[PDB]
Amino acid sequence: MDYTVGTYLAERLVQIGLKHHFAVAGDYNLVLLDNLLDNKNMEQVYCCNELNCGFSAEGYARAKGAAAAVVTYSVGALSAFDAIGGAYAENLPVILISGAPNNNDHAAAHVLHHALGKTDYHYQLEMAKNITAAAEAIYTPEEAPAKIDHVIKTALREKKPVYLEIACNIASMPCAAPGPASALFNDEASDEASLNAAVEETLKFIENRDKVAVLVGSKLRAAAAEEAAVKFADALGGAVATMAAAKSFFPEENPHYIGTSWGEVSYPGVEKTMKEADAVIALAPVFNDYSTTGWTDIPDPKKLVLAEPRSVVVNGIRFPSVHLKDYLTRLAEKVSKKTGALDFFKSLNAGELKKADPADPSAPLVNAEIARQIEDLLTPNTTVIAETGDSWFNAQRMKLPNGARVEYEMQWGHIGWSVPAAFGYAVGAPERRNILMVGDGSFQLTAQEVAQMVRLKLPVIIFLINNYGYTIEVMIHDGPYNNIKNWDYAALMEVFNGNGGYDSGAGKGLKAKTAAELEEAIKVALDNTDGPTLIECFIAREDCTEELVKWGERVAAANSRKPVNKL
Amino acid sequence: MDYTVGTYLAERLVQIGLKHHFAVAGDYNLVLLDNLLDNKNMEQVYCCNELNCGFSAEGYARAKGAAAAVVTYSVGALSAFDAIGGAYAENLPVILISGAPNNNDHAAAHVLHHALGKTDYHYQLEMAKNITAAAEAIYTPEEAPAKIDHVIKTALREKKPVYLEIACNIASMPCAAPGPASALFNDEASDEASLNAAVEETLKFIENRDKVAVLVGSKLRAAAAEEAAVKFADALGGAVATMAAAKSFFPEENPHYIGTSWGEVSYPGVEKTMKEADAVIALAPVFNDYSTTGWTDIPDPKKLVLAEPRSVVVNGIRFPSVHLKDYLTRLAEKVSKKTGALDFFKSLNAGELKKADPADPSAPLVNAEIARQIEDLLTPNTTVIAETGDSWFNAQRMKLPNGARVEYEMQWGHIGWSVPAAFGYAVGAPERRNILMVGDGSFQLTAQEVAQMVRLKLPVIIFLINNYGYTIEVMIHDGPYNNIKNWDYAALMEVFNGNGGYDSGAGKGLKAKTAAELEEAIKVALDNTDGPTLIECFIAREDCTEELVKWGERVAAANSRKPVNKL
Amino acid sequence: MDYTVGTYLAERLVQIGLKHHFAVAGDYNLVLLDNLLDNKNMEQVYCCNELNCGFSAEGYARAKGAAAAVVTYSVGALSAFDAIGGAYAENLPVILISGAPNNNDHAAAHVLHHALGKTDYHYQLEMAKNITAAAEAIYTPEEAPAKIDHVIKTALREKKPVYLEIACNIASMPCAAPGPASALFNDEASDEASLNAAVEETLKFIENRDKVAVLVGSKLRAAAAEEAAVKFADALGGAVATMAAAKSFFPEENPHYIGTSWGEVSYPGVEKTMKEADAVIALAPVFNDYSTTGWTDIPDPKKLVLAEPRSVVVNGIRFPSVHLKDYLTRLAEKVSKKTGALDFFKSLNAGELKKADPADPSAPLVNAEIARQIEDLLTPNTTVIAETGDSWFNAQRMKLPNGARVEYEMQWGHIGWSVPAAFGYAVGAPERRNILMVGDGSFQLTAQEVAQMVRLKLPVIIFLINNYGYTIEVMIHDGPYNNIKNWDYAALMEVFNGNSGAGKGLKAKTAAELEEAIKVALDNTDGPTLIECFIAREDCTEELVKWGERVAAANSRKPVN
Ligand SMILES: Cc1ncc(C[n+]2csc(CCOP(=O)(O)OP(=O)(O)O)c2C)c(N)n1
Ligand SMILES: Cc1ncc(C[n+]2csc(CCOP(=O)(O)OP(=O)(O)O)c2C)c(N)n1
Ligand SMILES: Cc1ncc(C[n+]2csc(CCOP(=O)(O)OP(=O)(O)O)c2C)c(N)n1
Ligand SMILES: [Mg+2]
Ligand SMILES: [Mg+2]
Ligand SMILES: [Mg+2]
Repeated sequence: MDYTVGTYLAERLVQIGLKHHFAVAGDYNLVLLDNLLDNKNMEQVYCCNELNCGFSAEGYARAKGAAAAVVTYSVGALSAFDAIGGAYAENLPVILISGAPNNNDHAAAHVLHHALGKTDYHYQLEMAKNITAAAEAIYTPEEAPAKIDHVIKTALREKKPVYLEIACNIASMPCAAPGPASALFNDEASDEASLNAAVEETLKFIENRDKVAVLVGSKLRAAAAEEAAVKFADALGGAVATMAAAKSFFPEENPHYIGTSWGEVSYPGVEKTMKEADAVIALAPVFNDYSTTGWTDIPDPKKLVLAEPRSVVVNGIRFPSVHLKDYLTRLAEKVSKKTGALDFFKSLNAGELKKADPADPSAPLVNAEIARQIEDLLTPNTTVIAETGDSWFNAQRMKLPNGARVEYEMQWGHIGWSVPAAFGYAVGAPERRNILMVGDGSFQLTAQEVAQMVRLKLPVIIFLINNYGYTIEVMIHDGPYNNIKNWDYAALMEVFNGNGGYDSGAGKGLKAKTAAELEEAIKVALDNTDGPTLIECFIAREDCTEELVKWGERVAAANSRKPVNKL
Repeated sequence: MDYTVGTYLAERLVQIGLKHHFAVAGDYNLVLLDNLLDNKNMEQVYCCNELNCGFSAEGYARAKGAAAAVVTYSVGALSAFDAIGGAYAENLPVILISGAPNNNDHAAAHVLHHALGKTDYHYQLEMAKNITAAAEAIYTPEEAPAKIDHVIKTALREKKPVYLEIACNIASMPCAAPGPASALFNDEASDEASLNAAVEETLKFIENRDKVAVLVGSKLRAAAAEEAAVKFADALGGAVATMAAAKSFFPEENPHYIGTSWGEVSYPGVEKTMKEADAVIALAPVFNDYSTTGWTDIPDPKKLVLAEPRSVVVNGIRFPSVHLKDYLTRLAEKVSKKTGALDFFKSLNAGELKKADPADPSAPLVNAEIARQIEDLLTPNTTVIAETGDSWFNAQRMKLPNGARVEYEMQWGHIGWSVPAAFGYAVGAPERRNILMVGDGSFQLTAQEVAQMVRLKLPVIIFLINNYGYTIEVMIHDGPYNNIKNWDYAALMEVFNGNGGYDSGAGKGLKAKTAAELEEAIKVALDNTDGPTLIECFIAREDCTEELVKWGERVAAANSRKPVNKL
Repeated sequence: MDYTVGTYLAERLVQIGLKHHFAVAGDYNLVLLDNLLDNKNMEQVYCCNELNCGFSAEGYARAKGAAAAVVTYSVGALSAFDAIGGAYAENLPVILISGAPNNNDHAAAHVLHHALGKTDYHYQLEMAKNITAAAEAIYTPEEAPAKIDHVIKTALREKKPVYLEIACNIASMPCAAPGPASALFNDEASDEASLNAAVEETLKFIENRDKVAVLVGSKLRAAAAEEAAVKFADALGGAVATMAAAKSFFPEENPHYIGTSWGEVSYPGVEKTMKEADAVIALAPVFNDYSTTGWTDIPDPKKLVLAEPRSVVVNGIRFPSVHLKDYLTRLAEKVSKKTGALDFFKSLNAGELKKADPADPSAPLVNAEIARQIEDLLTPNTTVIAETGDSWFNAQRMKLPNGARVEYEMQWGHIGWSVPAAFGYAVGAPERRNILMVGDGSFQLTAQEVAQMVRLKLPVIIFLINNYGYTIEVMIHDGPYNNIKNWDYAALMEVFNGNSGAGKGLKAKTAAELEEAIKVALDNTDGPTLIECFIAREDCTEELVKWGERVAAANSRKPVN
């Protein structure tokens, strides 16, 4: 096979496991989209706008491990940067590829469409560098293979997005062919002395600390260490809790799992157990303002073993070049049984998380009953995409059967992420039962991507929580800016179906205002195999989780804290 | 009055003539939105998402001369950058204001929500610098007045957008009060020797060049020179044509106006007249790939007097510090009558632009009949917002009564601009008859802002041209990426009306598939004073202007031209 | 004439008043330098290295108002960027012009010499943006006129440096001709309503505040407001003090001048007078960690009228678009006598700054005796260039006759600035008596530029203070890094003469030898004279010792939490 710039790119994308890429056409990328189309192992999937394109790829990367979005110069790329910064924040290897000017137009005093009106076309690459792990511009075909391979290998190694731009007049130009896929995953092994030392220091730290807790963090999947963490936890026999953003990164039917650790909104018993543990082994955590409940819940530095994806800090020593999967595997082999924290937890009799009983059939639907019927739908083959909003807290409360997944975007927190993310996740994982839980406010930012779920016949079940505005903001600091224009969300499904011809779309929009209506809507949803089903769930503005009220206050307090003295 | 950081900002915004600013709430900006709310001379207007917020402000600036958009850190700002780069490209002073972290969180090793996961919060400011004329971060209240005043004065002087970020814990902090508004508009006068010299060189250039044409450019309004250009044109008595993006920047009922100059898609006679003029006086032009019809129509460097907003290049000499309004005023006083090109044009008998007759009532609607009935609606109090797409060419063909305005975004060309731009323009110019002409493809990127037109009861008349995909791209280079998922656009209006209660919205969605149905829909539209009216106009995919086909080919040719030899 | 990119630039430089520009050749700028040589209204002056080239321009801008430096791509420009940041810090319009790659090598996958080994040639320009007021790359001739005019106007407007790069294959290419010089000096006027209101608010503020002190700041010359400050001071009749970096920006023989304000190292009576004043009118100040003596001396916000070059903050109102020269001119016309702080100062009997009597001729030379003899050299036609180090404090103690200038680089504080800065200043102001006061440590960074003073026959008198290392650092925080390799500094003159040069190098180890050396220096009209003065490491001003401790305490203060 002879390759071109564009087919080289396509082949590399297929080699890292992509079966799809996402795109929005524009004149600087059309020839490149033609070359990408030429690859018989990938589908090209079209999006409504470039933010949504970016977020669709982000969601795909959650299903498949990586993804790619293709956009046009400047007008496409700048909005897509928002999503790419999201991918950086969520440790996902999304490859952003932009069209770019004709290579003759550089340093030529040419003013070009889509650009600033100046004759300088480096600004986009410049901007990209701030929000990616690698960023390259391809101006000539000879430089294409090296630049492509560099950004792909970096994305996969770092679990971060990357940027490529390609001149619009070279995508069909010949270049070298790509070598074997195995080269792209090539990575450092753990330094063996370091691995051994980190594990041994961990044993010397816990030799006389029998109450050991394990804190599962939101970078565990990025480190491909989820399986190793179960092995470690089973050997240790300690208490295992998840940070809020790590929901589903540890099997909840495992007898060592005690629930969520999230400060004053932890599951019952957990906060106590963590306070009175002698050692906390944290596996790939992100400690931020949200995850620490407005800086009120910070791990005790005297007890913390900090095992990150590529380093361990233990017993006052930093060990770089120790991969978490390797650390956990070896530690699982060497560690003795340390059941103390878990014994402490059970002796608490703090009970299980208190959950409401089934609602009466005709009563007004409430937040707690929606959460109950959703929890009832969960299977080992289910993924729930949970938006920023009260849905964060509802999803957190659900008991997951082993195998069920939850997808959160808690580090970036872009409301509206969820709709294109669920689209892209559903493209990538069509075998799964894919459930989207999204608030009305969020939905409005990105709603149009539901039309793509319709176009592709994806059977996503969408729970749209219609509480008439931004209830999480209401619980941080209220004002007129938290009110939104209400829509007939259910009716939007018919809009996306088109001229309404039978072949034009099989989306369904339903309304649920009672428990009985919700039951019946769920039934219709599960039977709709040809398209998405949006269930518009009606509840009161302030009918939210107890957790949200408490977390919201501590967040408003951290954000507003006064400046300290600087002289 | 005692001021705070935030009320200082609000007051400056009011002083430059804003009566509105646009916003999307988020926790890093809520206190700042409260301070901005405290100003009794401005409305705070909420948007669905941050791209749309940015574009709403862009549209407002077309109505009012400047604008402001307020967004949250990182998740809001990065998408809004797309719109801000648009404002830069279209020479509009939009002030982007972002919320930002608590000022205690800098250089503190704190990981914060909405950010990349790192502990460095300068990246947004860095990115902003590439697409603005000034960009400042406010970390302390003492630095607020200077930074605010700097970015505002720069925006107004340069007719370019600017960036401010404000730490979330200082918006209510006291600071100095603002001085008089007059300080903000303070600008250089023309250098008198330069002004005199530029005008005199222009007379010596045209002394023996009697066939003088005037080419009105898309930076004429930015230079506030529209009125001066009429004075000059009337004194000269030459032929005056507009570049495509300068439609409505010169009164079309003026007897010296000959139509559009746009290469092979010029109005009849114009191309000939420009070829055989001896001098072309270009007033604030932008010569780009689109405006030159894929580089096939470049002005003759031997004939060109180049009068830009702040400089004139004439008779081989560059004169900086000569303001276009001043140049035109003085030139109008000194120039003799030079009627030659206009005499040449009339002697062409090239006739007027050929326009179709009224359609039969029941026949399938065609592109040309939509253009006809829209042209029939134009009054001196009308503005037409014309999207990138075939709507560029339809709008170009319309005969404007003096006073009527057309708004184009031809330099940036972000499809979807038009919907939030029309929202913001209609907020700013509610007295006008505001008409939006938008294609189906474009509409899908930003459709949700129609809900804000509903919320605010704005009587915008929207002509949605439903030709089942991206017809302009079809005419550049066709592929599967130009097909889109069709919607029931008309039905979307009921969605935005909400629970459909009488007080919930007065948007109307109508369908037009024949000339008669279009007439009747226009009537209903004009009678709907309480909300927007969307008229979904159905036509064939390839039923487009002749102009688009011709321009599309030359553009595809310029974009794809082969690389030249570099050694 | 027909213009080229290069000659357009040349003409613009001549229009802004340059009679010289400074250069270091390299293959990417040679054509450009030829084009600059076409214009015979300025001379092209060559420098040893690009750091020194930049600082030569910086000192020329002190003498003439603006300057230019020309360097080669990457290897020249990156080091020159330290001088350009320096110019930005010191408010000087220096135009840095770099040669750049052939315009065919952009977006071509070509690796070029002097670059990073990649194929991207935008990095220099991106770097420059961080330290300039404007920065433009010229890749085609048709774009040159607008880019050139934009950076020049910007430099003059903002009083800051700017950056241009010009592709090496386009410098001789035709372009449009430049218009009138007048266009380049077209600044906005003050907003009249704001000017009037700011003056009116100032008159309100001081209505019942008779004890009015005037604090003269280091951005007064950038504001072109020195003459206006004298008019205001003469009308007001209050006490005037200069900030350290503003030495010579106010005539010291004026009866309203009370000396230096600089915290605990102020002239006697000044610190008290400032504390007693009811209003302090600060004229273009820069309040930084050094100028506030480690943040120990900050103006009382309740008494401060802050008149910056382009704005005034007074009575809790900010007034942009008010130019200080105009503010001072108007205020001088309107203000009534406010003598109270000057009465207070006199009433104090604090005395004049105490200064040492002549030393015993044959005793070992001491720092105070060096300062006394230099002070005795000062005339109205004198400029002293004072290096970072104890020379800052010795110069600060000198009583200037009206007309005498001091050049300081206190914001940037790059040791070694003084040598090429004195070279460039002496090229721009050859009529003046130009004295360089420079320490041994500083001298060693940039010494080679004395060879250019020899080449051009500039009669710069150089007092090299040989105190065997970095005393200013000894007095902040001592360690082995303050010791340097000693040189025979006097013998360096002969090296720079070659085997063709009239530099003189002399040694002074007593007061009599210093007296004799200075006579020889004054008689040497054909080249520079370096006088190597030997003093003990710790023989420094008392002021350095006090200010040093305060700086160290500010630098090392603990993180707050
Ligand atoms: C793009 C973006 N803009 C603004 C915000 C700030 N923000 C955080 S949660 C929220 C409200 C979400 O409302 P909804 O989706 O209705 O969920 P609810 O809180 O009502 O449960 C907002 C505006 C954000 N996170 N991202
Ligand atoms: C944000 C953005 N993405 C992609 C493009 C490329 N583009 C230019 S015109 C066009 C099609 C617009 O289609 P429509 O609005 O339906 O107008 P029609 O051409 O059918 O008249 C596209 C995708 C763009 N200009 N801006
Ligand atoms: C380029 C540069 N490097 C390092 C420093 C730090 N520094 C400040 S003063 C000084 C010593 C000055 O030595 P000298 O010129 O001998 O003067 P003295 O202090 O002995 O009077 C140093 C190293 C600096 N200011 N600039
Ligand atoms: Mg909500
Ligand atoms: Mg269309
Ligand atoms: Mg020394």
